[PDB]
Amino acid sequence: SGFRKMAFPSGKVEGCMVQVTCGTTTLNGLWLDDVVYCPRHVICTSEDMLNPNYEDLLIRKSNHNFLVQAGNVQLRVIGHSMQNCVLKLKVDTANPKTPKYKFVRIQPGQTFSVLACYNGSPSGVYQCAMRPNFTIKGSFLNGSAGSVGFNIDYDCVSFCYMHHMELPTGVHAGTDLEGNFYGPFVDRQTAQAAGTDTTITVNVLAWLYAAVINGDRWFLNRFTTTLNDFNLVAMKYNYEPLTQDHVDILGPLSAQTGIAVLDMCASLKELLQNGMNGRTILGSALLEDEFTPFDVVRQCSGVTFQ
Amino acid sequence: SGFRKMAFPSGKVEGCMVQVTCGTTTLNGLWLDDVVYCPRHVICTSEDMLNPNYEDLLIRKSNHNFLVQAGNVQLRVIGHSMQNCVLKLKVDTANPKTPKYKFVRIQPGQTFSVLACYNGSPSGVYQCAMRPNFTIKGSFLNGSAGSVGFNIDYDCVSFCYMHHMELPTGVHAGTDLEGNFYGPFVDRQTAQAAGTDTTITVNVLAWLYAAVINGDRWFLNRFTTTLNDFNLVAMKYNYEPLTQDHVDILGPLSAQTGIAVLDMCASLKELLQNGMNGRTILGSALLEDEFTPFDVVRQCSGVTFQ
Repeated sequence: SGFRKMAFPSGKVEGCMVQVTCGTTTLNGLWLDDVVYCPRHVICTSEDMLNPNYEDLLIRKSNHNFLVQAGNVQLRVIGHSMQNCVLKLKVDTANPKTPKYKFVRIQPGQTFSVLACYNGSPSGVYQCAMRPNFTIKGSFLNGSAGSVGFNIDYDCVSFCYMHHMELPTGVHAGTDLEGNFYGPFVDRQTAQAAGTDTTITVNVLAWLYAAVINGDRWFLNRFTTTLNDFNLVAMKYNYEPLTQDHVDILGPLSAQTGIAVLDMCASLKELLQNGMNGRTILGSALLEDEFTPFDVVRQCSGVTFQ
Repeated sequence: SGFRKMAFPSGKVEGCMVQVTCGTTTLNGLWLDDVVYCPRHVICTSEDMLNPNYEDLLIRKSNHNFLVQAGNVQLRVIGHSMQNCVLKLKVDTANPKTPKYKFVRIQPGQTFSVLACYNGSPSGVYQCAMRPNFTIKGSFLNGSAGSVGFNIDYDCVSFCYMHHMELPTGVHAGTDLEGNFYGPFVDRQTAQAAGTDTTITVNVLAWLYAAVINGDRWFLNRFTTTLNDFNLVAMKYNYEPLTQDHVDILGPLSAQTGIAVLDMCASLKELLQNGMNGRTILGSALLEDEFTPFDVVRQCSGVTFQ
């Protein structure tokens, strides 16, 4: 028993972290097979960030300008190319520690683990959610770019995020492993602002099901609702709309607990309109939106009577 | 910027997890050098589990009764002995993945990362605190016994916890790596109950310093306080008394932020008496006590590990 924000074991990803240096700029790279992936702003100086012409800066650099280090070993760069906002450095050696992996682009609301790194070395691991405004509420300092977000499926590592930068509100922006930013952000020093952040409704519902499994049922009511009706109320409280794919995803929890998804939507609707009145849910005064239905399922391990 | 419950990278510990089977009982073991450490209740059956005579059960078992597996490889057990509540199985092979390690006994208030395992395989990693009542508020299911807790400093893994069981309130009990339980608990099915839990004051102060570093400063006040005056208020809110050793421990953060410890104590005193009035600290409506002063330094300075 017990629920916790759990990250995946980081071992498979730690064996892929390298340090990439270009001039005086150092950040983290990801060594998979004979390729090192890293943010393209490694080729920039502080002055270049004001409006960098990346094609032009890359053209002026050669393989010898990249210093890739994997511990006390230098990796010889054989080729280099840019794919969107990521730099790919072909090295002469294939990483012997390369796990089974794939690159995936995640949707807002989905979670992943972050292995925060500095100088090619891991500092810590934590669980994050991709926000509806395409930012992440992470913990990153200068030198953390190149750090990746991932999930593990059996023994396959799915890389879904590479860190690039921090927005003025203290949230983080990055790309998938194909170099494409999540959201409307650019790797240029300009005034950028994240859109209005919204609550991940499907995860609040999953968390209300976790509370029901753990014995917290004060918020439950004998009422039901209709999908569009709920979405109109939720929209007013800055909650994301609940799609039919979200309802399908909540199916296993709904079946186990015997509480239909739309009955839980009516309980959430009452909570939004009346508040919690000093009461808590799972030892929390606020509704949690970074705990997915999958986490609730795998941590409960309950049976579904039919 | 940002502040998260951050676990240590688990890679070094993943290379030490093995599966230990004795009869029909299977749990996790810790393979360091030529020794496998695991809870002694692996030698028990469901019937033994009420009031087991461990000495007698161990006496009636031989090395051939233990099946130790490290992936698709069986490890030969050469010897076996009991040290308090842990079984030590000497194997014929030294773990080639043994990191630099030491066994430590931690104090209440201290945090560590838990690598939750099932059948010798890591499932997830999270950060825990040893509560003042010697329980941990973890996330464990049947088969998680033998999962360990650890901290890292420089390149040395300090193992401080091995999981054994769950108490009737849903909290968890375990031992240090010398087999001694944290708290007044025993490894059998008897009436056991955790004592009254309290808030780890020195950790709440460490977390208020983390908030200040991240620019969340609304709670700061012009008032200062005396130590006994603070303890007289904190005691009423079920907070642990702040000792002079705690003030000394908060010294580096106090110097790093320019805010005296007793100045922060007066801010906490106001927060306890008036509440947060709808405001949050580091996105939290409740005061967090599972970050020590070094957990804050480690994260906000970007300390990395081997």
